[PDB]
Amino acid sequence: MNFPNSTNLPRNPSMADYEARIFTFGTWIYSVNKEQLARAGFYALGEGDKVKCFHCGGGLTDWKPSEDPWEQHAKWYPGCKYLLEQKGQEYINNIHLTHSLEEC
Ligand SMILES: C[C@@H]1CN(CC(=O)N2CC(C)(C)c3ncc(Cc4ccccc4)cc32)[C@@H](C(=O)N2CCOCC2)C[NH2+]1
Ligand code: NA
Ligand SMILES: [Zn+2]
Repeated sequence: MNFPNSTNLPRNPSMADYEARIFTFGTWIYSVNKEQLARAGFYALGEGDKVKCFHCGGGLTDWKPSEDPWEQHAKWYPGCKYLLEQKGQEYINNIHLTHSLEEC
């Protein structure tokens, strides 16, 4: 509902540290791995498996075990500068092509 942050500055700098993001999950019952989530820049909101990226502020939910944090981050928040710093544009293009092709 809010626009995604495409600047090089994090929307939520309180969640910029991996350890800070890790704390937000607590006991995590969900199919997708919390450390893998925190590495993809995601922190938990405390309602179901709702996560937000610390940098773009981009929010995701209803994590199937087939869904990957970095892939979902790229699918839904392609303009995220954190995503770009960590993964690079070669990775990001693959994800886009793969999912844009996945539709068939
Ligand atoms: C891990 C994947 C994510 N999918 C996309 C998803 O989660 N998106 C896409 C988008 C950007 C339109 C969206 N906007 C709002 C919410 C809620 C929200 C609000 C603040 C914080 C976190 C979550 C979620 C969401 C899931 C997906 O395909 N979904 C179909 C649509 O409804 C959500 C599930 C499947 N799992
Ligand atoms: Na929790
Ligand atoms: Zn992001």
